[PDB]
Amino acid sequence: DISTLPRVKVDLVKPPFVHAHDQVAKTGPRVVEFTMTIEEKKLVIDREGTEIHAMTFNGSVPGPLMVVHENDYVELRLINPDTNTLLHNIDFHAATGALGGGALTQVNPGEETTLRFKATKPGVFVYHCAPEGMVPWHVTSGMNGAIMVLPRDGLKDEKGQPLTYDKIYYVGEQDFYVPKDEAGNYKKYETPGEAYEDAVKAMRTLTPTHIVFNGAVGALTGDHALTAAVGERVLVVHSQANRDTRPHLIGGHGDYVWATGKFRNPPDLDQETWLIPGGTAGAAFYTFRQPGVYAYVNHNLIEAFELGAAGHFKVTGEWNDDLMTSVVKPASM
Amino acid sequence: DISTLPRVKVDLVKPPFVHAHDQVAKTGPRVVEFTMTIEEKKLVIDREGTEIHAMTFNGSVPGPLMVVHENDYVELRLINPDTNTLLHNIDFHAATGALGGGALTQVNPGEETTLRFKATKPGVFVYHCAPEGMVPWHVTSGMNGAIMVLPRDGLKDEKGQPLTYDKIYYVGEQDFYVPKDEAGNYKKYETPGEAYEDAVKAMRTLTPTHIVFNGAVGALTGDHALTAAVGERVLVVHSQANRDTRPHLIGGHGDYVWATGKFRNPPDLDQETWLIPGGTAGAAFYTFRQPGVYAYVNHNLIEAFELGAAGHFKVTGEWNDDLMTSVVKPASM
Amino acid sequence: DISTLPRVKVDLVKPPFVHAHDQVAKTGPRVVEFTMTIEEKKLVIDREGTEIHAMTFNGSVPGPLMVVHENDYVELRLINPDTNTLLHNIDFHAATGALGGGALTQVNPGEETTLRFKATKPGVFVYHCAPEGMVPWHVTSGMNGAIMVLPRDGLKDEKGQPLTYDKIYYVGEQDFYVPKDEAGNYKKYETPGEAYEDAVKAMRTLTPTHIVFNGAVGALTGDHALTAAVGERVLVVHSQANRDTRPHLIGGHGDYVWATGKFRNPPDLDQETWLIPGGTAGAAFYTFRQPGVYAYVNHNLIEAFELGAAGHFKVTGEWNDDLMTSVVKPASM
Ligand SMILES: O=N[O-]
Ligand SMILES: O=N[O-]
Ligand SMILES: O=N[O-]
Ligand SMILES: O=N[O-]
Ligand SMILES: O=N[O-]
Ligand SMILES: O=N[O-]
Ligand SMILES: O=N[O-]
Ligand SMILES: O=N[O-]
Ligand SMILES: O=N[O-]
Ligand SMILES: [Cu+2]
Ligand SMILES: [Cu+2]
Ligand SMILES: [Cu+2]
Ligand SMILES: [Cu+2]
Ligand SMILES: [Cu+2]
Ligand SMILES: [Cu+2]
Repeated sequence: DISTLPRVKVDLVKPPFVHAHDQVAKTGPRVVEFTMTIEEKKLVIDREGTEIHAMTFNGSVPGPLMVVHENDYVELRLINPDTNTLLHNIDFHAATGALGGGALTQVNPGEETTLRFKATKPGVFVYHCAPEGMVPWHVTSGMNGAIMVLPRDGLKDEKGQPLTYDKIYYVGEQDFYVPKDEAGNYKKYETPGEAYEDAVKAMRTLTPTHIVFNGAVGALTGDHALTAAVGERVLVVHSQANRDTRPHLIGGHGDYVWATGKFRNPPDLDQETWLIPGGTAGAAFYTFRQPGVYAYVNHNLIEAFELGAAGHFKVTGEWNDDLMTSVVKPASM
Repeated sequence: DISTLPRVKVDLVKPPFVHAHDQVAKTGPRVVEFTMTIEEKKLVIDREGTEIHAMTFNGSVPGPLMVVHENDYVELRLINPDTNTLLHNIDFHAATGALGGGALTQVNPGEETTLRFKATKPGVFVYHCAPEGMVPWHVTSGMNGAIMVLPRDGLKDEKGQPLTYDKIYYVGEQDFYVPKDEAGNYKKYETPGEAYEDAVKAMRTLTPTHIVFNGAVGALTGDHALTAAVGERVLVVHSQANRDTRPHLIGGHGDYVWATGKFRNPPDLDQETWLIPGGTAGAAFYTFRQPGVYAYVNHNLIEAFELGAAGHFKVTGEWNDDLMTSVVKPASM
Repeated sequence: DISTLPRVKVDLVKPPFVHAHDQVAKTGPRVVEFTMTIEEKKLVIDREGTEIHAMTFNGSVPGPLMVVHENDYVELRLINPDTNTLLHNIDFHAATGALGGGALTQVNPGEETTLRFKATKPGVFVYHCAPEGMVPWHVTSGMNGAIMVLPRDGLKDEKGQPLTYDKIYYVGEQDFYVPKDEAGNYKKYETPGEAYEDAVKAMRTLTPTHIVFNGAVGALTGDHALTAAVGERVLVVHSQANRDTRPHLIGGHGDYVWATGKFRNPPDLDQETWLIPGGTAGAAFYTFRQPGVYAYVNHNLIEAFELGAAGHFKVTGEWNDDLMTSVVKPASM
């Protein structure tokens, strides 16, 4: 009887931050209640000021990271306000049946729905909108996020000993396909319906115009750079709902990586770069050993540095000259 | 002495079905005899009626799945009838030496050949045509399939206990490169030779015009949807001879996955989506837990829903409300 | 005290060859001294005579393979002669801190620098130039290589028993983006600065014009084919600093593969084809069992046979008819 289980309500937070949770489950299985409100909105995605009509869960690209434990039930209230124009739904890759919930959650503007599913498999998983006939358009307009289903006894290393993270961040990587004309300029559209065919044509090139973290070029830089201290253990959850990516921490490693994101498997050790296939979430654990600026990138470096898939960590602490040093600084002989 | 071994003749079946076989070997090592007849033919590949000159093993795209056991010998009689126009051969990724057999199997129209090789490594493997100088053209015109070399004691899980499948299907995913003009219309050609340079130019874009399962958009839908019952254990073998893919069962999982298809390795557990690199076959095992329609897709969703890489499962049985339920059906408040 | 450790100087060799080293460490931890001189030079990259302005470490594409043992220190003297025009640096994926050394190694023409880092993680790793603001241009102009950090007790199999290679080769795979005009002809440029914007535009297509091994179409063929004898154990280290690749030995296998290149992990067994993500080095171990010509390719076969990512092995020794034989040679019935 699900009615006999504890209920807990979670208020979600904006990526790259993650709602408060416990790694090791302090209660028995629970029904965990989430609410998301769909927001269609204009978003500026690059330094040039290119503005798209984005489709979002909870006002952000990506949608927020949900965190539960294995064999919890997820109960999502999904609200489509009448200020929106399109039909939406949600498909959880964590869920079993009914197209991941998509068949049960179709909401027109002015409607809401509540879905419950049992999180039977531990791992990080993508969720995304998937309305019949228009799936890639919604996903590539930003309507995707992730859910983490932790093992009830938390994460474990390749030998089965505990791994505990001190901080967690969620990086959602988004491929956008802004339509271009013969000259190569971005085309502009008045209504979603007038945009649709050109959006399909742009998608069929399989060549994104932008590939960004947290919804825009430079979103995870400057005042919004990720932070850590030397010695801290950081988990970075990374998703890509549509297209392969290959994350890399410039100056660091993935000490333990679940590249395809599923915690019953042993992690890969000491990775430089890891492949997260399109339609997947992955997770990487790293202990910082040096201070300074790190770049966190998709290591197709054109995708990173020309198309947008690059963010920064600012790390505080002591410099270790045993690990790295300048022996002779750049100079003319 | 190979002449002292049992011989068995197999008659192949059209994908996505697979010839009858035993998972656990009921005889000692055998010579397993297969015959394939090459057929060059017109094929309609999409709903628009786009027709290509396809190159096939046994009349289908993909070619049929061959199944043997580790350390069996495969003896293939390959027939190129005089109704065909081109030179063909075959390269087995399962085989050792002579370019996988390609150096030994070159047949002009009106010729045949018989190759024997020892299947020394267990796994699912690609086979494809590979005539010197024209390899990608033949492979991307459909001339590829797969072979499964089962361990003699069948499949095993990550802990070494038996995994037995109830049903098996073979999904071959094909990237086509139909030449386009400046306007973006598909060009049409009278002879293979007149097509060749434009085919090469289209291939060099690295952007497929179509990506399909079982030879056409929608081939694994409707009356030809895959089927299962709740509780059945299904193995899906998936190959891609030329280009990476990332299969996903919408509403399900890969419970046990050999993403790069080789059975001496432990399977990955609980996958949402798995990467099968171009030039590889993989295999995924799933036990259905919910009825209804599932979509089986390449989770580049543009590739799936715009370019063709999507099929369906129709699953019969009981709905489990513990696993998933609509709490409040879509409605206006 | 690092000053108390042995020092050894290594003189590097041109790929695909590798400097002499010992698999199992015969000394304690050492400081291993390398020197590289940057050379900007014209290179002919294809059979058509297309000539680019290449940027190289030590005069080659890829840069040379460096080999050390876990917890050795790498001390690199990097020289940028005044005959060069651009600013360069180096980022080691093996290193920890300061953008892999990139923040500490910026050298203008006429300058040099010496970096030291501790090789704390065993595996094969990419190194590449990464000057702020111009990273992908330098990497995709050839300025990348790899470093192998061997475990001190050498390589081990999936069960922890020793694997010893008899020969080692280094294959660097390079994606080039030669700018094209409306007609599709390669554009030509007088100075690096006049080339830059068109280089960026060409990179943003995400469609390489050339994908080559050892710096040119056909570089690892003919008189420069790789060689082995039947029974020899060969390690092939393969890197791709920017773009995914999927190596395959046509007629063979990867007996033991570290696809993402990190030796604390067990190898994948019996691979047909393996995915090395962009920004990664991998390693594959194979024991040759048949003589003849093998092709070693990226198994996107368009990338291999149209764009250049194909080389040869010439293997000497006895033919094994048990493994493969022609039963009936091609003939007309
Ligand atoms: O929603 N993609 O970050
Ligand atoms: O930031 N992408 O053009
Ligand atoms: O870094 N002092 O030459
Ligand atoms: O032959 N490709 O499915
Ligand atoms: O179905 N592909 O255009
Ligand atoms: O689903 N009943 O509101
Ligand atoms: O430098 N790439 O082989
Ligand atoms: O060899 N590439 O065009
Ligand atoms: O190969 N002799 O027919
Ligand atoms: Cu939507
Ligand atoms: Cu999905
Ligand atoms: Cu053929
Ligand atoms: Cu092949
Ligand atoms: Cu440089
Ligand atoms: Cu890098």
